[PDB]
Amino acid sequence: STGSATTTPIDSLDDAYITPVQIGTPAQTLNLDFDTGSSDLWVFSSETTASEVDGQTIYTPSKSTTAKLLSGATWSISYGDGSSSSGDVYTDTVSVGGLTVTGQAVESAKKVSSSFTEDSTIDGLLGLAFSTLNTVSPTQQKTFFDNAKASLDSPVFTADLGYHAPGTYNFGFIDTTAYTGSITYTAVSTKQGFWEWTSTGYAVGSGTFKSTSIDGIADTGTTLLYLPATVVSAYWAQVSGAKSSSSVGGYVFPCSATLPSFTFGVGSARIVIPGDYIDFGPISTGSSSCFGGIQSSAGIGINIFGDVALKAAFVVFNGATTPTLGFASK
Repeated sequence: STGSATTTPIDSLDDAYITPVQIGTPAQTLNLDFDTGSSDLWVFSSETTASEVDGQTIYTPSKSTTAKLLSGATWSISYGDGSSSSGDVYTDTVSVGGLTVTGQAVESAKKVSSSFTEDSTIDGLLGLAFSTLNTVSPTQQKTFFDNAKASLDSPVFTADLGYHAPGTYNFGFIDTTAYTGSITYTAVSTKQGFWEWTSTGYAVGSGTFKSTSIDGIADTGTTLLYLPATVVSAYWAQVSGAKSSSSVGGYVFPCSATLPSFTFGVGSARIVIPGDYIDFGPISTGSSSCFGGIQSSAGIGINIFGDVALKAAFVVFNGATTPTLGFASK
């Protein structure tokens, strides 16, 4: 089997992307944030504290003839941005772009933190990291991909995120029309439960390439590119008027400035992030100070190849017995 679904930015900055997911019978369609950095499929629901729901579409398991309580199961997750959610669990039929999993754990939120309430466009998350990170207790649950894997034509999914435009998540096949050149594959460590890999270096604009190992995660659920402070400083030093602002919480730059591209290494291959992808607009409405899309990972504890980086590539998440990651230009 295969599946193919369009993923759409939630706003004009590509702050996140939402993908429609059918849950239950008859289908209830929710727009979920596909997150290769976590492993829980959780949704706003009829069980979510009323004061914490503000515009989201909810899953109502009582209206689904295929929903079954996963008795005794609870879940609770916290994300890198300090947001969180928790609740109980049902199993139900979940379909993404024509690909159906029966008996998928659908984690129903009883509580969500303010960041989720305040984002009316995201109805929940669909985790695509390794199932070892799943938070369901007492019985850890499998991701949608893990459940689908054996049925897929090939045990892979791909992320083709758009810049200020829709893109595509495919399951079970590689669309050879969706990228240019070849796909370069690189080793993955699953030891922390992430799609963790090692970039071979970087360049800033037309500058020479610096060969250096950068360990990080491919994370569709993180907006920006977070890299070591040395790398980030080298980038912003090439932008007139750029500075790191402790009050704002990262590098900012005047919008009158031209942003150089940023290149990262995948083996001997190179992915070029255009300068425009690194502009996240005014820090506040009307401000002349713009927020940068490359920021320091210092104090996160891991480097994160978030959407800024991934949307410059066609990315293969290869879930073969030994997982690997593939990157192509597009």
